[PDB]
Amino acid sequence: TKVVLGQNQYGKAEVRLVKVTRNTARHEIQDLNVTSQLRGDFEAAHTAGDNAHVVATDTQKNTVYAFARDGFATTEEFLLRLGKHFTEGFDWVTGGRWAAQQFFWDRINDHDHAFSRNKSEVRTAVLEISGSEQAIVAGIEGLTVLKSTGSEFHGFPRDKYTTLQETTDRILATDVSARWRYNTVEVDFDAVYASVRGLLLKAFAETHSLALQQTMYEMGRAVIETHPEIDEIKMSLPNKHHFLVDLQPFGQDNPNEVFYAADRPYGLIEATIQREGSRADHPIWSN
Amino acid sequence: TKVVLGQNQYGKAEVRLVKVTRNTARHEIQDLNVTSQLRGDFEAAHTAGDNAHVVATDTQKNTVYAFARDGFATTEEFLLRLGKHFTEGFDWVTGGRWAAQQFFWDRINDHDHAFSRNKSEVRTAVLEISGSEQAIVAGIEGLTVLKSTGSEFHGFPRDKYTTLQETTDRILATDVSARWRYNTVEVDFDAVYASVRGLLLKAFAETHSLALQQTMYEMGRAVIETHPEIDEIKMSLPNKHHFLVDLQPFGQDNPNEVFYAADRPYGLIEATIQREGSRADHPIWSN
Amino acid sequence: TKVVLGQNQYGKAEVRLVKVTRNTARHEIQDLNVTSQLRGDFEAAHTAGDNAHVVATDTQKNTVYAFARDGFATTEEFLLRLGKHFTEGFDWVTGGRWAAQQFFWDRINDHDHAFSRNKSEVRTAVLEISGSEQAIVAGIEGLTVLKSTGSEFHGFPRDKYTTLQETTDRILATDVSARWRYNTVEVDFDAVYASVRGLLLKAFAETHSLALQQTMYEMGRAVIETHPEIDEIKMSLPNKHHFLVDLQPFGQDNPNEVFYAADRPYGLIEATIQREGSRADHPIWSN
Amino acid sequence: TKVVLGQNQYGKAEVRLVKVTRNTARHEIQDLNVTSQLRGDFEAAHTAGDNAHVVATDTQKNTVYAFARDGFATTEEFLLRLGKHFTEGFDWVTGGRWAAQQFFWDRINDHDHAFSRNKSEVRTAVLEISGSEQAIVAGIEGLTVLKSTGSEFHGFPRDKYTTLQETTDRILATDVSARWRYNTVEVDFDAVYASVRGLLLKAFAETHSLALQQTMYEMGRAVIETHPEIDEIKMSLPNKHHFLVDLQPFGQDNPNEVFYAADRPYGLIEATIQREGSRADHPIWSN
Ligand SMILES: O=c1[nH]c(=O)c2nn[nH]c2[nH]1
Ligand SMILES: O=c1[nH]c(=O)c2nn[nH]c2[nH]1
Ligand SMILES: O=c1[nH]c(=O)c2nn[nH]c2[nH]1
Ligand SMILES: O=c1[nH]c(=O)c2nn[nH]c2[nH]1
Repeated sequence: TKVVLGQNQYGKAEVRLVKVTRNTARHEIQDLNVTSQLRGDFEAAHTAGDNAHVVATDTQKNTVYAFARDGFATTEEFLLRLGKHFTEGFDWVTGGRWAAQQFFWDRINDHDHAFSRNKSEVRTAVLEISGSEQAIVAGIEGLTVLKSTGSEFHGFPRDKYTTLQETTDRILATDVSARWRYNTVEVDFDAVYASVRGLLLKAFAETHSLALQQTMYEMGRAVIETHPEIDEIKMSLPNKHHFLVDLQPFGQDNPNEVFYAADRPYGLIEATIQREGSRADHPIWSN
Repeated sequence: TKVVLGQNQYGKAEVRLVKVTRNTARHEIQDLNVTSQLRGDFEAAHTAGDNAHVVATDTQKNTVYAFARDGFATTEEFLLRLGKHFTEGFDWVTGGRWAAQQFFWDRINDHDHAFSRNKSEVRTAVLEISGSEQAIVAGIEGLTVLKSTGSEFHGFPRDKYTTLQETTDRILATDVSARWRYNTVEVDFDAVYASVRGLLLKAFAETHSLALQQTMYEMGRAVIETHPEIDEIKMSLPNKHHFLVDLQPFGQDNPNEVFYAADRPYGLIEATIQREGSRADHPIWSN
Repeated sequence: TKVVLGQNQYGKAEVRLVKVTRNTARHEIQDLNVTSQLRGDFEAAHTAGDNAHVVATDTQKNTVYAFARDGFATTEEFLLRLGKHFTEGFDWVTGGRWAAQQFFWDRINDHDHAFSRNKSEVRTAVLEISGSEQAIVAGIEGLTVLKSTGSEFHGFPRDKYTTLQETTDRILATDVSARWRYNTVEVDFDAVYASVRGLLLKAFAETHSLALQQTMYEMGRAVIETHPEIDEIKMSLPNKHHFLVDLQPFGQDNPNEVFYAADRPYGLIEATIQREGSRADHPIWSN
Repeated sequence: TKVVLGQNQYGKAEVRLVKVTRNTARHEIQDLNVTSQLRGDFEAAHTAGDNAHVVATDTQKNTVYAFARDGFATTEEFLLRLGKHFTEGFDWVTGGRWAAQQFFWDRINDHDHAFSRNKSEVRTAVLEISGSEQAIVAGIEGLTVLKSTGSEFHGFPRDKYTTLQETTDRILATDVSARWRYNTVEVDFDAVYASVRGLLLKAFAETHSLALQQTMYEMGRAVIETHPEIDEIKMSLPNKHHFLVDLQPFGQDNPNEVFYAADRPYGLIEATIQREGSRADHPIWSN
């Protein structure tokens, strides 16, 4: 009967940007996929078609490239400039969400302006501004890792639908997807990302696993303990199954050597590892 | 300081199920992509690696196939059965999230047991249980639509970054991605899905659009006004830009006929249309 | 010692074109993904960097839109016009390959200028010109089909590595990818495409299958037998495995009802069905 | 006219294999995506549904895992064993096509049994046996490269549809996809792959490009000149357009710094660089 406009946001999504730094003969590359969305009073825009407040998505796009011209130290700095620009520049704009993916490049044999793409991981950054407060969630994804041993899984409940055999030696493979919320913008974003990444890899590799849930916890723990600027870290880890193939039918044995890597289904272990006391329901996770 | 385990869930994702109903010569096909994750007391599993509370992801998988044997009338019904089984079947399991995608099939010339997949859209359903609380969200996705005319965009702000030219005749294309929350479990899930689908399509086509935002408001308004069982509908619509090519350099005009369909970037207009007085932020939207 | 430039071709790939026909209120849509590549004398371009013979890929792109202004009856007519233009327009250009994917759209409730995308199949066309001769291969792909019964596979040899069990009732699912070469350009492209599509569906559905190889064969024979303008048809059909799940461990039987749809690996059955006495090594299949 | 069965092949595609070598504490990882198809007399299987000659695809799959148990020095060596097995093992099987994608892994901090995926490239191998002949084509793909300068494109023809402007400084970006055919199986497969790779990257980075065509020619020539065992190298290089954004409308210049990385369309420059007098139509290039 009575309809009302609820939460809403709009902008330009996936603006691919490449910024070359060449004031010297030693060129640098910054490759981003930027998304800009504004929040505020767009009541008339939706219910009436009154675009008076609608800052064109096309215009948000231009702004991205226009700002890019000036250069940026980090992806987070670039995003902070955009968010500040749209919120302060417009009355009806009370905040928004600004995200970006960062793609890495490696010099080809230390060449000054020749590079090859490093596709082993993708860095993420998300800025959400709400009136007077703002927040930044950095992250990493697409980083596949695997232990060929040093992992077991047993002691789990056995109901009438349970057929999984316990084991003390299996492969543990997953795709590292983690995002951590900063409790301050005053952060050396590049140094932290590098450190967090190292901590994640280290924890995953050195922890004798009794379960993916356990490994993820240790991973989240190493980060929280190391960076005070980080309140919480959320991770989503798929248990990419590697089934030890049965070779007895062929007169052979399989001493944990030959595996079949199945695509689907896969186990999905997810959890938030937070700092005691820190918030437990930040609006930035609402997306 | 002190590290703590916050929110967390685990289970089996993307279990591909195909249920054939063949008690009669007229076979029926049900195609699903099912994901099952449990919520509860998994503290020890994460902190100490004690899996006494860890119902194997493999077991959740086996349960889906086992329960499929008995058949099911609707996707939502199927998910409801799994949710209650796990929550009730284990005391440390206080809830969870069970979602699925439903893929459609059409008979090959009305053949009794020969079909071809209809890929024009994908139906979704998500069930979330929190103690005694049960919430279901159904939706549609991958349904691309386009208006060759009956769409305009003008009256928007113009700053030093605005280049977009006002227009009273342009193409409006998008991928319909919608999800609505049911306020009751007693719903004719299939009838309502078809209805809502028709309402979204009808509103998209018939509304003389003055902005994607307006078309979306009308699409949702139609849904709420028609279905008492729905408290809100969320839509994420990309403005898939079709650029009218400039052929004047070659001496030809382009009477809104020849277009270049860009991939990225694209505008992304999102909004929530709800029944007045309905809950503002149900937890199911957090996932 | 002596390095040589062999086969080569270049151009613009994936030019997304949308042509709206609106001489009346009843609008029509033509959606294409065009790829144009030229062949001829480009020796100097590769060996010396002399671009005098290089009709820019950008130019080929502009040419697609420019020609699009005049409209076209079919996708094949459009490709024929392009190839002709590039081969006759440039002395050193002696040939090329012009391909296109055609995307289908359906009217939203018979609306005059609002449509929804039909993603159940994709039509393709390829034109190859070599000197004074030209050949056209049309096709369909992405059309997924499945028989819930009417399929068996037994009588295969057995060796020490064989474990597959015989069957007289299984699911037979595949993705229809078919490409047929015309032996003349004087063809009703649209009607033949609709016909072939129909013949492939009917043969797949009605043939009681003793193997995917046998089914694919009947599908090809029907095409060759029905259309004189077709010298040969090639098909690539994956055997999309649907494993009848073993429910015995859970105290249940599975009367051919519950299946697991595995992604990989999959059987891949391919063959060429030709008219007796027709070329078997046509260049168009090489590229 | 009468219908006939032309060229044909069948087998199991994309069998995902992971071979862990753990005779010592220093584990090794081989990760492949294998496809095996057979060629020979399968007339009866297609025309009659007589499967006596049909070595089950499931069986081909089993053989892959069984052979993997014995380990293999290289991907090529692995395909050769499979190929000889099926051709020599069955009188009616006269040949076939075996292919594989090899995925790379790097140790985590030189850890003995923990690794992370190097997704920056994918190695490929294809074996085709025709009687006693064994043809091997090795290749690389997914290797994205870019030059921020040292690339120009001018001197091209300006026909009635040419608007592209001449330039002496632009970004040159592509996805290195290359495949080279060995004239002998007596090859240190791993060493040549590393060399070839090095050669392709070097020629790309170090050549002052006057056109993608020129760059590609030098890449291929360096390979043909360096390795006597390679008869030819084919390359398919997309010109991934990075458009220098026009910021003048915003009162700023853009000294080759701010770019827009467009997805489609894109230039596609392909060519074959061979040893003078070598075969130019090897069957292996048709699949
Ligand atoms: O690490 C694991 N966690 C789980 O929850 C699980 N279920 N099956 N195997 C498993 N492995
Ligand atoms: O419908 C539209 N809404 C927007 O917000 C927008 N921005 N540019 N074009 C647009 N079109
Ligand atoms: O390197 C290039 N080769 C081409 O053929 C071309 N066409 N446009 N730009 C181009 N760049
Ligand atoms: O139809 C089939 N064809 C084959 O070649 C095969 N191999 N295993 N199962 C099979 N089924």
